[PDB]
Amino acid sequence: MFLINGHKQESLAVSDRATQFGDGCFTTARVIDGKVSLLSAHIQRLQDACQRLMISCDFWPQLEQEMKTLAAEQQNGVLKVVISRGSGGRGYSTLNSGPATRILSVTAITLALSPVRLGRNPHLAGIKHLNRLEQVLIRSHLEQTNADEALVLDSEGWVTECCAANLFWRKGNVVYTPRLDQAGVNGIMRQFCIRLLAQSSYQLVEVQASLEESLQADEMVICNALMPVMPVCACGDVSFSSATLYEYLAPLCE
Ligand SMILES: *Cc1c(COP(=O)(O)O)cnc(C)c1O
Repeated sequence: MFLINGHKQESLAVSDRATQFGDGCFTTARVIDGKVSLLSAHIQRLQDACQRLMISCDFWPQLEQEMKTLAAEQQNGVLKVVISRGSGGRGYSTLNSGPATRILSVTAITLALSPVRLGRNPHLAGIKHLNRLEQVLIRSHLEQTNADEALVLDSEGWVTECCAANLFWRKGNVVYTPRLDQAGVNGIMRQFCIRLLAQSSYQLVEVQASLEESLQADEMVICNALMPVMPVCACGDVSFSSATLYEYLAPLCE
């Protein structure tokens, strides 16, 4: 069951650029009691991803309605949305391509350092685009360990995020998160936690830190739209004691 361009479809044209070059973006949302959590955030993250990938579309009002009706049906689960540049275009060229495709579907902690480092590219940073082959490789290595998630670094060694979640770590009253201007996805839950931490008593800083710098934290917290927050017990050969920040934002995140 897929809703593609306003009607149920099981298959998609092979010529679609999402299939050809993973040319597009996507978002995975939590559905609770027939409602999409942070619906507005999901639509806004789709618009910015479309903006930087130069994908022009105006079906936002129609897309919103569809997410809401699909969420009312599913009641409890996950809602996935994919937007691609559509068919067409000569080779890698965007010329004569379009119109854009929309696809919807609904469905019902220890860290290990990842041996796979994320490439650096400002033009693709932050965007939840479809080129997630680095995440597929990281996941494969992660499964060779007994960890639940992975600590992923930059090609230069900077702590960036996890495989499918963002990272926060804190010492005292200061909370830290890696700047996502060169790599990683700027999560919706990440941005939501930043809003909470900003108005709160904790101090929040967006840093560029090495592994050793982050391993000196009193606590570490993992996040994404589906968890939505998870407490971290260890990161390889370094155990964590408190879960204060986690106890703080968790009720506020759910
Ligand atoms: C989707 C994603 C996240 C989390 O995004 P949220 O919008 O907060 O759910 C984190 N890392 C990667 C690589 C992702 O694809």
